[PDB]
Amino acid sequence: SMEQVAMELRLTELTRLLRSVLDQLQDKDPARIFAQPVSLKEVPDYLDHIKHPMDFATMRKRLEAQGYKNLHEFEEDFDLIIDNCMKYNARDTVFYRAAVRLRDQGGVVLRQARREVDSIG
Repeated sequence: SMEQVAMELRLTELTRLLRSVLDQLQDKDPARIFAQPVSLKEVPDYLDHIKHPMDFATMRKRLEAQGYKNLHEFEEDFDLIIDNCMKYNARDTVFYRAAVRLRDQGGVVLRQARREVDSIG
């Protein structure tokens, strides 16, 4: 149906805008602390602590399969990256501090993305 097409075009356009959001969030992580999954070979206990691991590579796979239906879904995954790191790592660590900075800087970006998603539809 043409209706099914039109819905697909909207998903595609949301995917475009989410890719640009994702690029801009990832630039706020020049250290690449959140670029890849935590390795279960190097933190064998990770899954006893963290139930839903997340990282920018995993978000990017989902994005390219058009797996985010709305901005809320995408934000949930971004928040997992931050929130998981702030639980596993202590306050005095380069990891926790990197998550706080990514959260603060990412807030700015997400605030305008929400306006753009509402604005364009």
